[PDB]
Amino acid sequence: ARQIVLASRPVGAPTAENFALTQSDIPTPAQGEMLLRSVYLSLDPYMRGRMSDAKSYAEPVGIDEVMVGGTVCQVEASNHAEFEVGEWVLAYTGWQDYAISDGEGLIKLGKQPSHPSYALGVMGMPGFTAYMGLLDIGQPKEGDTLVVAAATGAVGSMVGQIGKLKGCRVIGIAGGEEKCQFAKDTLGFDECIDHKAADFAEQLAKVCHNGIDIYFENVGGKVFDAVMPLLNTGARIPLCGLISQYNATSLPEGPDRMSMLMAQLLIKRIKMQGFIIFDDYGHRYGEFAADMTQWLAQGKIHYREHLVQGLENAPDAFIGLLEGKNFGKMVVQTNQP
Ligand SMILES: NC(=O)C1=CN([C@@H]2O[C@H](COP(=O)(O)OP(=O)(O)OC[C@H]3O[C@@H](n4cnc5c(N)ncnc54)[C@H](OP(=O)(O)O)[C@@H]3O)[C@@H](O)[C@H]2O)C=CC1
Repeated sequence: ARQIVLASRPVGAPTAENFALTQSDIPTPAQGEMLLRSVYLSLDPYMRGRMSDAKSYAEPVGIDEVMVGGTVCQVEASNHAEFEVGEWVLAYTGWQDYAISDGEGLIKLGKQPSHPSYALGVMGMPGFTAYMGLLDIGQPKEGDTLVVAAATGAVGSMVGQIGKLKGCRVIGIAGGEEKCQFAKDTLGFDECIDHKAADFAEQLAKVCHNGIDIYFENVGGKVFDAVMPLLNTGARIPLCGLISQYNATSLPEGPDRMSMLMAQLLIKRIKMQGFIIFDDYGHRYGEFAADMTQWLAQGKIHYREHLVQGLENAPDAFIGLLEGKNFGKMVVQTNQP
């Protein structure tokens, strides 16, 4: 197997120097285990945090160890378990060609699943994140105003479309005119505001004439600063991500606003709740899968995928992913099936 290992921990934004490409002898499938060969590899913003050694919900990637991530693989070794040579499976083998496994995969067998790569997006972790965060924490009611940034991304597009079918007025936030116009034309968003526009806060306040009832937080920073004075009484904030600060080297200057945010949550009676989808939500995944399969069949969910070819290109893609260079859920094709 070839491999993308972490050469050095990045300073600010990650560079191509922080990664390295290396071959390794990948055999020993053994008895009781299996050898998986990857076809697709997901790239996700959380991986940035895994490059830094700051105290976090998970262990950082060790120097010269494989970079982590969910993959869609095929079995190529006779598993002694209940999986055959050919069964497609959603695994977590990282940025490499081969790995050895023995639970807990998810059979998409195979070897003829319809859209196996969808297991990394709309039917996988990002769609599940959007589903759970919006429905269980945001708890949308008819007439609620829903605002989400990174609106054409893996999680944001799903948040917006689910909110639309749940009776929300959905205000998107994205970077650049093309993404906002795609969010309106194809994803069904009522509005979509360019956060790169100089008068972004004023545009947001203008289209949010009735306030914000749910803010699905994906970005933080300037976007949340513009959102705060528009929050309604009883608003809900599913705290999903804060990508605007993933490359931050220090805290912003100026006076400490922590007590200010706490006073706002108190005065406006707001629920702000962080969540990590990788926690045990096994009791909800079946409901999510049934609902999302139905909504996809009904034509209420458009899933945009950004497929880039070549595992050797996986670093650069990831870097671009952090700057909004992606259009949709970023996936790298590592091998032909
Ligand atoms: N809590 C959980 O368990 C999970 C959390 N997440 C979080 O959800 C968020 C998005 O996930 P995903 O949809 O996969 O990523 P995307 O597929 O949305 O791509 C990331 C997007 O972030 C946006 N972005 C990056 N920097 C900035 C910035 N400084 N200001 C505004 N927007 C920015 C860009 O969209 P644009 O071009 O519009 O700026 C970029 O395309 C991330 O924060 C991620 O960490 C993801 C999965 C699960």
